[PDB]
Amino acid sequence: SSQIRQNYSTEVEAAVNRLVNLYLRASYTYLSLGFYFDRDDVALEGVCHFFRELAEEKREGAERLLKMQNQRGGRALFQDLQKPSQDEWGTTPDAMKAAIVLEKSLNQALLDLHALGSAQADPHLCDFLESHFLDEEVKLIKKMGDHLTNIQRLVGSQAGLGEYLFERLTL
Amino acid sequence: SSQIRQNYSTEVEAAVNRLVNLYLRASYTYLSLGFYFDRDDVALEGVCHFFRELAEEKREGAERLLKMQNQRGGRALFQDLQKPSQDEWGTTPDAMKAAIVLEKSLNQALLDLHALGSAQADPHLCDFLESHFLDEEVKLIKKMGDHLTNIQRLVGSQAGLGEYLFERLTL
Amino acid sequence: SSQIRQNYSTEVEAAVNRLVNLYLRASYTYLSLGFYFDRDDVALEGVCHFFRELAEEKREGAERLLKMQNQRGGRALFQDLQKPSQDEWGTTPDAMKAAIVLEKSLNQALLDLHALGSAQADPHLCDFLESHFLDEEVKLIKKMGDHLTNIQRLVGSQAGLGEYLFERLTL
Amino acid sequence: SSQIRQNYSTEVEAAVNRLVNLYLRASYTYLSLGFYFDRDDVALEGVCHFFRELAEEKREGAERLLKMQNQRGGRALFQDLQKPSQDEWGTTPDAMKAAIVLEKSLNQALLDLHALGSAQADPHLCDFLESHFLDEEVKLIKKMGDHLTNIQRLVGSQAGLGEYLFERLTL
Amino acid sequence: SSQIRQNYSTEVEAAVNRLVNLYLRASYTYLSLGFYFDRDDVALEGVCHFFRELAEEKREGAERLLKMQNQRGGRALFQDLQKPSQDEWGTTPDAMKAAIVLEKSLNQALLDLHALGSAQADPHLCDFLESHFLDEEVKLIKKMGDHLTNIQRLVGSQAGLGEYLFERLTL
Amino acid sequence: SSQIRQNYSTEVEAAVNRLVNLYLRASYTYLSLGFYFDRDDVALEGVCHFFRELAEEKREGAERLLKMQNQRGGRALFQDLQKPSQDEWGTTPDAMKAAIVLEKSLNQALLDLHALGSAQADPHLCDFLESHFLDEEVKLIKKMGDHLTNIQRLVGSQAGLGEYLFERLTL
Repeated sequence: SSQIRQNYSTEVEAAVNRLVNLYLRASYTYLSLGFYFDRDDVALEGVCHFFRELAEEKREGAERLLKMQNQRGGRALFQDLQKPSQDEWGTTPDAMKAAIVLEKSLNQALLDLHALGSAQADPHLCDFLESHFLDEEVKLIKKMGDHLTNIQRLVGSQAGLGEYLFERLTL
Repeated sequence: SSQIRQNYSTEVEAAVNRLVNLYLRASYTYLSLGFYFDRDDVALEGVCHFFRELAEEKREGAERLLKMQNQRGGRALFQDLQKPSQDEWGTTPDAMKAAIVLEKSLNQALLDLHALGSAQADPHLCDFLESHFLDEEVKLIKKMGDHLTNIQRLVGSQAGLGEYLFERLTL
Repeated sequence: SSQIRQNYSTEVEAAVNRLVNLYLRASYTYLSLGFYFDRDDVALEGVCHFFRELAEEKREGAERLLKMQNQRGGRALFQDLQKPSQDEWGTTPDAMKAAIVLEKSLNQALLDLHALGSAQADPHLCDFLESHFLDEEVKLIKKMGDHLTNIQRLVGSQAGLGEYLFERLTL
Repeated sequence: SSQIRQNYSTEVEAAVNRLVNLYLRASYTYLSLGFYFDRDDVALEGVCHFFRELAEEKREGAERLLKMQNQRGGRALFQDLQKPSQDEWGTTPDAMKAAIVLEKSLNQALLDLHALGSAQADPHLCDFLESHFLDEEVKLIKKMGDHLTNIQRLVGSQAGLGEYLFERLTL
Repeated sequence: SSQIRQNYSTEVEAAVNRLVNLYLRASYTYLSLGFYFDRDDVALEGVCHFFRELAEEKREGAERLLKMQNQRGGRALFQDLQKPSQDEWGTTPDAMKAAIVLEKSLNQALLDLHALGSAQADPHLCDFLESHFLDEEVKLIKKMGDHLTNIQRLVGSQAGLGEYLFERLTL
Repeated sequence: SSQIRQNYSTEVEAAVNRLVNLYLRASYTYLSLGFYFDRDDVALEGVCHFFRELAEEKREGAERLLKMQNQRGGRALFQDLQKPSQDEWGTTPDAMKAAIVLEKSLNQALLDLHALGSAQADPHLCDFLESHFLDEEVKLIKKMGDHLTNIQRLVGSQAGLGEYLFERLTL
C-alpha cells in the first residue's frame, strides 16, 4: 500500500494500531461489565444494557480506525487483547467509576494521537479524530459523570433501594 | 411615534421599559438556574429543563412588552442587565424557593404597573397585562408552590433520594 | 466537575465564559436593532425580522457554549450584560454597518479563543469552534456585506425609495 | 448464583468459559482476515465482507454462550484473547483454507463440550449446542468447502483472473 | 471586499486561486480521459463514465473554492488552463496510474495550503479543507488504488480479457 | 476509429476540436462572470446565477461536440484554455454586452462550421449543428438583447437603483 500512502508517518501508523488495541480492550471490558450485571445475583438489566451498548460502540470505534488505517495505506496489525482488569465489578457506582476511568484513558490516548498528528502535520488524521472520536468521548464522559452523581446521591440515601431506582428510572 | 400615540402616559412608557428589564433579568436568572442543574455534579435534567423553559417564557414576555411599547407609540429603551443573584443555586428546594421569590417580584411589578395604568385611565394597558401576564403569573406561582411542597415532603424523608424521585417522576 | 474535566485549561474555561457574555451582548444588541425597525416612524418589517432572527441566533450560540462549558467540566459564570451601544440605529445602511462591526468583533473573539485552544493543545475546543461558529460567522458576514453593498447602491440613487425597495425585495 | 443453579457441573461451567474464549478468538481472526482483504494492495471487497460478517457471527456466538452461562447460574470469566495466527493471509484460497481449519477447530470444541454435557446428563446444555451451534457450523463448513472448491477450480485456470471472478460473481 | 475580509492573508488568497487552477486542470484531464475511453477503438464505457464523473467532481471542487474565496473577501483570479499531459491514455492500468498521480498531486497541494493556513493561524481555511477536500481525496485515492490492484491482477492473467472484465464487473 | 469513420473530413474533425475549445473558453468566461457578481462588493445574485447557468450550458455544448466527434470516428484533441478577457466585469450592462459579444462569436463559429460541412456535403454535421446549437444560440442572443435593453432603460434612469431592480425582478 505504498501505492496510495501519502503524508502518513510510521509513528502515526503504529499509534493507530495501538489505539485499535485500546478500543478493543475497552469493548472487552464493557462486555464483562454487561454480563456481570446480567448475573441473577446482581440483576440490573438497565446497567447490563448500558454496558453492552458501550461494548458495541467501542468495537465500532476500532473498526473505524481499522478502516482509516487502510484508507491511508498503513498496515493493520493486531496484538493480544488483555482481559479486563476485574472479574467482578461491585456495585453500580463502582462500575460507573471504572467506566469513567476507562473512558478518560481512551480520551487521553486520542489526545496523544492528535498531538502526534499535529506535530507531524497530518491534518487528515487530526480531522478524523475530531470528527469521529473526540466529541463522542466528551459527550460520553459527561453522561457517565451525570450518572455517577445520580447514583451516588441515591446510594448515599439507601444503598440497595437507590441502585434499583437508578436502574429503573434512568437506564 | 407621536403620530400614533394616544392616551399613553410618559409614566407608563417608562414603567414598561423597566418591566422589560425585569423580565430579561428573570430570563437571565433562569438561564443560570438551568445550566447549574446541567452540571455533571448536580445533574438533574428535569430541573435543568424546567428552568430553561422558564428562561424562554420570560424572554417571550419581554418581547411582548416591547411589541406593545411600539404599538402604543412609546420608545423602547434598554438598560444593562444585571447578572443573577447567585452563581450556584444549591438543592432543588433552594432553587424552587428562589424561583418563587423571583416570580412574586415580577408579579408585584405587574400589579404596580396595572395600578399605574388604572390611575391614568389606560384600559388598553390594563387589558394587556390581564390578558397576557397576570394569570400566567398566578398559574406559574401555583405550580411552583405545588412543586416546592412536593420537593420538601420528599427531601424531608431522605434528601438525595427525594431529589432524584422528584426530578424523575414530576419534571 | 473535577470528576469529568480533562485537558480543559482554566484559561479556556474563563475565555468561554467571556465569549458567552459577548454572544449574549450581541443578542441584546440585535433585540434593540429589531425593535428600532419596528417603530411606527421607522417601519421596515424586513429589517426588524432580519435583526430579530439574529438575536435568536446569537442567544443560541451562547447556549451552545454553555452546554459545551458543562460538557467539559468547566463552571459557567455569568456577568452583567451591558446595554447596546446605541438607543437609535439610524438608517438601514447605518444599522447594517453596526451589525458588520458587531460580527467582526465576535469573529475576532472566536479566533482569539481558537488560538488559545491551539496553544493549549485543546483539539476538542478547536473542533467545537470550527464546527459550530467559524463558518457561521464567515457566512453571516458575507451576507451582511452583500446586503450593505445593495443598500448603499440603492440609497446612493434615492435614499427613502432605496430603503423601501431593499426591505421589500431582499429581506 | 447458587440460587438458580441446578444440574450444572463445574466442568461444564469452565468448558463454557473456554468456548467463549475460542469464539472471541475466532471473531478476532475474522476481523483480521476482513481488514487484510480491505487493503488497497489486496482489494477484494466480497472477501472482506464475507470475513467481516463472520467476525460478527462468532461474536454473536460468544454472547449467546455468555447469556447461557448466566441463565444456568455459572460465572462468566474472561481470559486474554490471543491475536490471530497470521498478520497477512495470502490469496483467497489460502484464507478460505485457514477459515475451514478455524471452523473445524470450533466444531470439534462444540462436539467435545456436547460429549461432556452428555456424560454429565446435562440435556439443557446438549439441546442448547444442537439448537444454536452444531448445525450453524455444519452449514458454514459446507459453504466454505463449496467456496474453496470453486476458488481452486478458478485459480487453477488463471490465478489473478480466477480470484477476481470469484469475488465478483460468488461473494 | 475589504469590507468583510478578516484574518485572510494575501498568501492564502493567492494559494486558493492557484488551487482553483489545479482543480480545473484536473477536471480537464478527466474530461480527456473520459472521451478517450469513449472512442470506438477503446470502447470501455465503465471507464469513460468513471473519469467523466471525476471531471464533474473536480469542477465542483473548484467552484467550492471560488465560493469560499468570495466568502472570505478574497478576489478570484483565473489563469490559463493548460491542456492535459497526454492526448491518448493507453490501457486501463495506464489511465488509473495517471489518475493516482494526478490525485496525489492535488492532495499534496491541499496539504501545502493547509500547512500555510496553519502557519497563518487561519482556522476557517483549515476547517474548510478538512471538511470538504482532505477526506474526499483520501477516499478517492484508496478507491483508485483498489482499482489499480484489481486491474493489474486481471491484465497480468490476460490483458484484453482482464480489461473487459474489470469494466463490466467493477465499473 | 478508421473502422467507423465515413464522410467525415479532416477539415471538419479539426474544426470540431477548435469549436470544443471555444465552448470551453466561453464556459470559463461565464464562470468568471458568475463569481464576479458573487463578490460582496458587487453582490447581484440573479446576475451571478444567470452567468453560472450559462457556464454549465457552454460546458454541455462542448461535451455534446466531443460525443459527436467520437460518434463520427474523429479524434478529440484538447488545447490550452485561455483565461477570460477580463478579471473584473464592470456593471450589469457591461457584463451583458460582453456576453452578447461572446455569444455572437460562438454563433459565427457555428455558422462557419456549418458552411464547411455544407461545402463538404456532410449533412450529419449540418443537422447536428442545426438541431443542437443554432437555435439555442439565436434564442440566447435574443434573451440577452432583451436583457440589455431593459438594463439600459433602467440604468439610464438611475444607475444603482436600476441595476438592483433588474436583478430582483427579471433575473
